[PDB]
Amino acid sequence: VNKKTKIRHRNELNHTLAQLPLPAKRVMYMALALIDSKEPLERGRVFKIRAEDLAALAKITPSLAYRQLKEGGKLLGASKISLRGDDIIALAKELNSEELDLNIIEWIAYSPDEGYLSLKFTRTIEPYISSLIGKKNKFTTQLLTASLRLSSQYSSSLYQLIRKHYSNFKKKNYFIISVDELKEELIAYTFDKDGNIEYKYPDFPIFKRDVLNKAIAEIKKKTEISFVGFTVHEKEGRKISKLKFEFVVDED
DNA sequence: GAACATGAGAGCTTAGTACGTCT
DNA sequence: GACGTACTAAGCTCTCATGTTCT
Repeated sequence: VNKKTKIRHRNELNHTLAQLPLPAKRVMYMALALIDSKEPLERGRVFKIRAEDLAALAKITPSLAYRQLKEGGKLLGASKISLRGDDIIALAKELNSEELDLNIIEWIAYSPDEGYLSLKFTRTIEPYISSLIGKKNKFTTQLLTASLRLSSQYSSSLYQLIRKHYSNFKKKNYFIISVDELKEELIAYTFDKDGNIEYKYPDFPIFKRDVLNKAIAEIKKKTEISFVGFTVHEKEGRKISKLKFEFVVDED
């Protein structure tokens, strides 16, 4: 509601959001837009989400919004909370003979002639939006309208990460991160039938070009984040190990 | 040489459009 | 409005290719 709206969730939830296909992502943020982040949820609480509002907010033709809503709804239905793994120690305790379920969604339905979707969260997810207001750094806040406009898995993830690291509330913010921790943050990876990781742009200069730049481009182009740059932070002999990202944000 | 920065693009998937339709 | 259809732009992942520097 309105265009300077903010959504807020526990840091522990970032990875789950990053995993979501763009459409589900979209419906998820809309749902959060509807939430007073500081209070509990009525538990038996239903969220109508309207393609109309999506469209207006994401600057997308309504036709698409209808599609994306319906589809995002399906996908969200399937989606689970991605927890790893001592972070699961937290959750278990927080939430306390019955079982642990990691679905984001308890119930969901599009209304085919009616231009909207309805939705109900599971108790599990609740602690990730009902959120005793300190300590400030347990949380990520972002701008709903930026979140919605992004249209790239990498773009979004980067935007979130940056936001996650937006502590100062004044001019120049920055952070250090390792290439792989980044790739993990961006979901620039896969697996397959063997267990372990498989990174997506194995040789950096190609990664930098096909992911980091394109990404940085679009953020600058579609968001409040005014400047974003990054530099090699530490040696690594010849190879590249850690980047320092800097960024300023428009308070407008 | 082993690491980077660049770029054109192949081949294939997804995000987006215009536009007709019908109370 | 709330689509469905039919098409285009844009996005993804990896590969050839031309060149530069590191330390």
